[PDB]
Amino acid sequence: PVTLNYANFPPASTFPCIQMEQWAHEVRTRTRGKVDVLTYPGGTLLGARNMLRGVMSGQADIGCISLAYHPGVFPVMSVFELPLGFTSAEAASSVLWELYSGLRPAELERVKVLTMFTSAPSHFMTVTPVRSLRDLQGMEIRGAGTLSAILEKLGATPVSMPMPEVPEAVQKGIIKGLFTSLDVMKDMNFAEMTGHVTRADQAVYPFAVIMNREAWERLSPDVQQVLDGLAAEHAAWTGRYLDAHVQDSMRWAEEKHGVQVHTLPEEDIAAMRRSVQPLFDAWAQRAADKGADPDAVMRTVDALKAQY
Ligand SMILES: N[C@H](Cc1c[nH]c2ccccc12)C(=O)O
Repeated sequence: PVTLNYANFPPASTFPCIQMEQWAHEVRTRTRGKVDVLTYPGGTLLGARNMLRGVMSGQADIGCISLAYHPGVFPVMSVFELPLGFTSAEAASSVLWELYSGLRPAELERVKVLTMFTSAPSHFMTVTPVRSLRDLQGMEIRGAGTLSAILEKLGATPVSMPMPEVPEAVQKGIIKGLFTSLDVMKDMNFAEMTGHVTRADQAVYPFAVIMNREAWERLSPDVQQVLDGLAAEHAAWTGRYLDAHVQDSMRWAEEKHGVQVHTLPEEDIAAMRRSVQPLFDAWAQRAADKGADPDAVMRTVDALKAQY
């Protein structure tokens, strides 16, 4: 029997810890107890910042990284931080995994990728009402990676930071809101601090579950087939779980914390998407500079959406 330590950064109630426990449960069952997983939520073994270098060094066998936290490190997979028009985490998670499977880009070659998934589409959660793009001008809003670049294009003032830091940051006025999926309203009780939600339907945050290469290779071939066997299935399961939970989280925020929901005029939606168009070209150029083929990646994303 082997035991793998699985490091995670956010609290146990958030969906990246929920999916980790479900994955562990499937591993235990399909390997008939030949593999066990000891999980460490809340940064008790590795936090957001040292997660990648701590999995690669062996301080943890398995870890969960939010790709948007590591700008310039993932030139190919960061395409998934651009607005690709996904409305569900299930479809996004599934396409992300299939894209990774077919490309196996070199940026992730020093680790073994066990599975991937994404958040749901991002929205604005603010302390003060955002009813139009004008209200957003100058406003300090939390994002990370390309979601920050989207905020800047909209005229907001992006402040980049990992999730576990955001509550204190809101609570003390350093930021006026955040740009992400609405599950955090409940799971991290942002419904108490940010009383306003504005629909944006924007890019998702992509994640990878990563494993130390040596640890992966000391596993028997049949255990390895079980874990690879779980990859696509779990990507879909996570997105599915998250799409339902967003609905629950939001019903709970509205009818037990008075959260007000807003929607942008049709001309603001139009203008906002024109503003962000140039992020696709800046993404392609950064990718091309690091040796990847942005044309094939975009071709592949297109084909996989036409199919999920
Ligand atoms: N805000 C993004 C993605 C995200 C959405 N929900 C959670 C919950 C816990 C951690 C991250 C996220 C991010 O910071 O990665």
